[PDB]
Amino acid sequence: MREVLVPYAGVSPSVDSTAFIAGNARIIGDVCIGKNASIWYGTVLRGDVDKIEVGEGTNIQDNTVVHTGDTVIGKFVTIGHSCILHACTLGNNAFVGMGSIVMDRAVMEEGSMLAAGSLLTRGKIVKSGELWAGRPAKFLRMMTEEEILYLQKSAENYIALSRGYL
Amino acid sequence: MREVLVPYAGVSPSVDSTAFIAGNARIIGDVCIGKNASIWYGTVLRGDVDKIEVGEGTNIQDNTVVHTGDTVIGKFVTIGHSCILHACTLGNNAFVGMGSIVMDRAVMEEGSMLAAGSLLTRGKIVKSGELWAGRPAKFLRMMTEEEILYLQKSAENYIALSRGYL
Amino acid sequence: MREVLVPYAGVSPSVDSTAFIAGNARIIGDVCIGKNASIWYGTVLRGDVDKIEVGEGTNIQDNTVVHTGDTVIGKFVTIGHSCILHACTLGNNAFVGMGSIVMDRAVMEEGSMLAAGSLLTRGKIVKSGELWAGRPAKFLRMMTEEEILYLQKSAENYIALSRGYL
Ligand SMILES: [Mg+2]
Ligand SMILES: [Mg+2]
Ligand SMILES: [Mg+2]
Repeated sequence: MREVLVPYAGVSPSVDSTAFIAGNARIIGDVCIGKNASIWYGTVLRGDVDKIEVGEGTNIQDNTVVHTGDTVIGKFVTIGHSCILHACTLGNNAFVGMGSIVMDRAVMEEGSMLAAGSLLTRGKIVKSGELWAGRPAKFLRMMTEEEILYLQKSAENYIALSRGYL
Repeated sequence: MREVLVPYAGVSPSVDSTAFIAGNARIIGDVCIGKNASIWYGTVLRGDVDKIEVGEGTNIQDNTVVHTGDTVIGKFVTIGHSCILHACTLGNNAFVGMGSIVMDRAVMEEGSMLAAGSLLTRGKIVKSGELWAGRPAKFLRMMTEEEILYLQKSAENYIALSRGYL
Repeated sequence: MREVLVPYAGVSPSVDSTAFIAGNARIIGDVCIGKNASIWYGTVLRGDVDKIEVGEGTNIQDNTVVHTGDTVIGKFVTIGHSCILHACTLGNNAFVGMGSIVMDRAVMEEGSMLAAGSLLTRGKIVKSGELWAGRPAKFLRMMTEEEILYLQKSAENYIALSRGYL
């Protein structure tokens, strides 16, 4: 973790011992990583200018960049590969499809979803149970029962997956 | 390759000795890399949950993520920078434009192409000789003679390019 | 910098001593990096086939890939996270929004801007003072006074930010 955890302005990340951090991830400055979280290969959480909080049981998948107004990510959140997250707030069980961009001041409420490849623009609010999609992302429809159930299942799957590394 | 090749659940990648693997690439678990393939900087081939196969003479360019239903990539395939490939099948001489996302169960037939920045959604089939583009990607037109010739040329160029590293 | 700077065909990068280069960046071959530039985590500047020039005071943010017709990037340019730049020319004070793709032969004139998530296609010219957006990117509007001022401010902010690492 000597190469993985980087200080900025005297602040170093606080990482729960049960979190999985890929050896080539980079976590800089004011970043807190909760119990059973998993931060994947090539992910960059750059908390130099403002803070990043990552809740229990959250996965931030490969090559995602988080940087900024801080970034607050709740519990059991799934962030797909190669996302870009910028001073946003993601509620518990939020699901961000791979290849999505979430802009400054955007909010995903608890149990909401963004389709793969979405661009959620500044200040937009995805409400609980909603699926948004597109560029710029807009409300598409409510989620099905299967999709809602998958929010927690995805997070649990990733906790289990990450335990096969450590 | 000690840092580059990562075991998962007792399985480590099988890499042909003639393949180029960038020193900061990460290849995990059940992944097979063929003769003269080239896997570029910051690429992540994560074969933890299911297998990834990469055929002879294929290039997977920088910062691409492959992860999942397995991912089967044929021979002399070009995958551009910063793509995301998810349980898909790419036939020989398929060409995936940089910054594209290929979703679960999508298929590119032999000698087909996706434009840069495309989003090929679940289960869609790009037929041989076709060029698809957009988000969601849809049929645009057939490829020109020059474009069809370029499928093999791109792959050969990358084999030659990669030999200047090793 | 032993792992960061990579020779290709006998050519190694030329990096100003005042430039910040993240320890996991990869800079290959014919690449020149100017005074006070900053090249961020997971960025790949691959100057194997042709040259890459990066002017004074320019930031190229995390996980961006630059590769190709060469790539000429001027002074005090801001390139956002996870961009892909391909044989293009970016004038002084150009601003490329995060998650954008700039294709071969595209030009951004001095003091022009691309919105986040744009796809600037081959040979397109963004004129000074213009904001382009979309996929394919097209002229949206001229920039406001605040936006024009921000071009230089962004670059100065990044110089200052990078000095807290070195
Ligand atoms: Mg930023
Ligand atoms: Mg995946
Ligand atoms: Mg290229």
